[PDB]
Amino acid sequence: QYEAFKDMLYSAQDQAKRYFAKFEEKFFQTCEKELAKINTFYSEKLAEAQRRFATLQNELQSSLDAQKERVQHRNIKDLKLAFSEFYLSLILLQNYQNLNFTGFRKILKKHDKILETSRGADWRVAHVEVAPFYTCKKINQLISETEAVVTNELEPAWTTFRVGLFCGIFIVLNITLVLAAVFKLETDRSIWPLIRIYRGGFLLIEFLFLLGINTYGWRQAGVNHVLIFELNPRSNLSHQHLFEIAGFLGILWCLSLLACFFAPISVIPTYVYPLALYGFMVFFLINPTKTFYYKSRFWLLKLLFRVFTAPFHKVGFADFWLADQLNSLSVILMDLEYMICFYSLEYYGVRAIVQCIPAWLRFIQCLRRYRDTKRAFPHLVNAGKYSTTFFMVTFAALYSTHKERGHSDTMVFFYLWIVFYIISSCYTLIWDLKMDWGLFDKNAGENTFLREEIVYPQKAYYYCAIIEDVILRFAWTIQISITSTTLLPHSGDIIATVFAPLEVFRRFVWNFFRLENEHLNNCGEFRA
Amino acid sequence: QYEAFKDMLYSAQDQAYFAKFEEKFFQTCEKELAKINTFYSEKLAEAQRRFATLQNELQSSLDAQERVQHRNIKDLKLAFSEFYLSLILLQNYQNLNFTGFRKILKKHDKILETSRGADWRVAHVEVAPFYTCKKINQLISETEAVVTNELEPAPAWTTFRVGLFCGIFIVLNITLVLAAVFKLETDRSIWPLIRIYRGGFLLIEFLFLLGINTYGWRQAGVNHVLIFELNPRSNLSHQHLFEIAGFLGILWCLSLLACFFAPISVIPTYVYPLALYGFMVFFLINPTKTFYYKSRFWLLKLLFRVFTAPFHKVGFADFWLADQLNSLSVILMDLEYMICFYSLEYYGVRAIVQCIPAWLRFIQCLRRYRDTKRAFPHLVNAGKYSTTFFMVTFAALYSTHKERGHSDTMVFFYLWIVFYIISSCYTLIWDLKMDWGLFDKNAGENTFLREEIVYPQKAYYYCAIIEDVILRFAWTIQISITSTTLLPHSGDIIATVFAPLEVFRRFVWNFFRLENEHLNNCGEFRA
Repeated sequence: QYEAFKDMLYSAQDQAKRYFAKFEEKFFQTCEKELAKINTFYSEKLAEAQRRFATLQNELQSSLDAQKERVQHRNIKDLKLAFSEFYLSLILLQNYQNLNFTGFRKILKKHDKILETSRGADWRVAHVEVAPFYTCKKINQLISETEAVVTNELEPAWTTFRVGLFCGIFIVLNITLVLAAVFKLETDRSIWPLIRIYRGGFLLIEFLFLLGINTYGWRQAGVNHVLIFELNPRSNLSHQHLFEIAGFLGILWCLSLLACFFAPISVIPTYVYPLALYGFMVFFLINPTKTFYYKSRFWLLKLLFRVFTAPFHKVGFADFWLADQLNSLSVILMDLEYMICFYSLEYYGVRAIVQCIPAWLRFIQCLRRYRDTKRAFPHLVNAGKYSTTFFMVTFAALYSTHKERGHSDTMVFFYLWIVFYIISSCYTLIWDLKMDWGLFDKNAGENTFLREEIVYPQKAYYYCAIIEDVILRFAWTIQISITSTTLLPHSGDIIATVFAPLEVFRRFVWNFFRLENEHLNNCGEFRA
Repeated sequence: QYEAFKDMLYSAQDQAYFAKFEEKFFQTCEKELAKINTFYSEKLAEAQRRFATLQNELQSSLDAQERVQHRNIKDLKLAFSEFYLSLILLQNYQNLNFTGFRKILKKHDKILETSRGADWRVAHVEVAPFYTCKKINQLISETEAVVTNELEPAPAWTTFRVGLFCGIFIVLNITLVLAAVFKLETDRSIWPLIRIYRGGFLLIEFLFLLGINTYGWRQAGVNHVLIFELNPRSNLSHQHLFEIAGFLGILWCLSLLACFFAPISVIPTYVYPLALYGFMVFFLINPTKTFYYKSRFWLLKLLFRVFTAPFHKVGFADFWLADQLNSLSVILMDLEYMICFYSLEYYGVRAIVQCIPAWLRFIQCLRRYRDTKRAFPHLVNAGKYSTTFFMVTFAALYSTHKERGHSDTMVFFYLWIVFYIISSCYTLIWDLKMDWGLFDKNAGENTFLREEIVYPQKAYYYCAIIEDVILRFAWTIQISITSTTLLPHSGDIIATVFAPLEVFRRFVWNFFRLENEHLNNCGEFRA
């Protein structure tokens, strides 16, 4: 009785220590009574489902044994419907469990807000979270069993229109960019090596686009990203939303660049359009209003705030995901730093530290994880894996310094860098192929060099992904070292650019496989 | 028990006598019909009792109209919400069982190769109370109205295509505007060529507006599908018209941009419009079975029928397309100008080719008179459309005599002006009285409207009326001048800026005429 709970809370508030205290026992007693009712009704129906499952399975087994004609054919059709309706019941009970749990959580939160007390959350954790109706996973077990048995034995418009709009405008504007740059760029001076470094928000845009594709892939394959990301099922962000938002940012970026090449109103200088774009982006993200996906924007901002101060807060799954995401999205941070730099002016070493900061964040997050769980494995291995990049980049910078300046110790540091370009790459590759993806499983015979259970349709996906990741991991390390400007005056600003999109591509594939593994296996002990 | 009847039929076929089985089959059919009829009635009676109770509770709650009252309103909202669901379930029960009797009985006919199943359906099922009883719909409507007053699908892929084409089209239009404004360093005779090739653009604008017509018709309640008799089960939703229009738009914009810019020099400037007008017809005339082969084939058949109207019977679709082509004469003039110019680079047959849609429509009306023999409202209509003939002829004669300078130019000017006014008046009154049905005597509350009204706000009628009044004058003057009286340079611009306005006029005219044809049978095309 959620609504009547709310009515009681409002009546107590309006009818207002002894008064509040006496009211406190009453609602808890009401909460206890409702909890028992839900617990009882849950247990009875759950028991009924188990009996029905047994009866259906025996009937299915008996029908199959005779099969191993018309009377049999009708029975199979009858059985399929019986499991179909039965499957619906399990979902209903499965939904039943969530709604009551949500109501308890939400209503007890309101009592806390109204009475400005923490007793509600305490009662929730003491009673509701431990209640059999919530702690009983047999509903999921039954659902999975029914799905497997059936599969084996028996067998918004406006948003989409907006997505189409933005995608079409983006493609046409992109063709416009290509034509203009090829033809209407009558500037032989140092113009490429500036816009070429404004390849910032572009990487962000394509990253969002690939993220939308990731969402679609997880949805279609079956991996439920909503549970692992601790997102509520009632406000899920379909891949269409990511697509439209990516298209919108793309339109903004492309209008900015196109204006930059051409000559809009002369009163406006050419060096403000990138500033306008990047200011509009940040304002849109930090829009304090309640429009334009305020829920999702607030959630993302809270995630970022937690992530950038990882050592203090507990590490959730989203924390780890965003940290690894930013790990490959370092070039964006480097570009932002360079932005600030030459605008303030137009290795003092800030380059390297800003480049490696994502690695620092992930490493310290892993340290916090280890401190909280207090188990060396696998956390210490991650600490080493993410500190190797620190060591590699610092050695790269020092080698650059000595080689340019002239010190004969340059060779030693060259050797150091080349070894840390392998002893680092190898750890990354082996980890992504063994734990984050879980492949090379001993207990996998039919799937060859895969895991025992597979979700995605064709194994060719896994086989090609392995080799592409192998070839591109070394590219990540070499590119991140190069961006530390070893010397590479002019051939480096181009290779880093042409590889950053490849980095995001690798992150796209890695997202697929990491979430697949987590959905099937635990690897990272983040649940339970 | 549909599956049971199917099994009985299959067993009878396999065990094949038939006369005895037919008696058993129909007897079982009757028993099920009685069961369905009885269950429907008691549920319907229960629903009627529930509605009165809830309505009584709502009225009592409304009459007293704090927390107690607020609680009741929420409960009543829920009570009506669940109550509404019950009617839908009962409505579906009615729909499903009737379908089952219909689909089972046809199987009985097919399997036994007899027509007795359809006869039994008509005799028993189609007269059963559970089917004829419309009280379910009345209760549904009453509940909807009560809730709203007192208490308060296109495929994804096609929608995405519509969005993509719309975005590309808007960007291309922006690009053309900027290019013409800035990068047009040609002060020679270029405007009076692309301007007069403002053709297929008019067709695309018409298609876009027609998609809007489809959307509005579907939303209002007017069923364009029945009155167009276009494969009732099938349908071309407004999304499809939108996407096809967007595709033609992308083609048109690309062609004009190429003409403005300088693509590969080997290809000359004068061929891109040829390419566009060839591609459009090829897509329209494609023999293959893709890219809307059904709809394109239907449109081709309609065009062939209408262009040879005097031989064929006149259905509504012929009428509608003839009236559409009446307004879209500018495209025909543009096509004629294109053919003549490409052949050469008042013979002024342009006048004929301009009036020929009127010839089509007028002879079609005559056919509608020879097959029904009732003059009004046809002969009058024939005169309406022959006014176009006479007006254009007088305009051409006046042009010729002004060029020659005979001492009769002023008198012919006066005569052509008088005939202009009379033709405009007659077409206006015809549009306002018959094609729309407004100024109905039996309409008191609706003021100068028809007795019933479909569209939500009368304001749209009250405005479109004056829009038509002011724009019919424009159509007549545009067609008159388009006969190039003298108007050396001041004419080709007004015709161009008015042709889209003509399409807009025809758009609103389509709204109103189909709205009228639904309610009334002013166009005697049914029954």
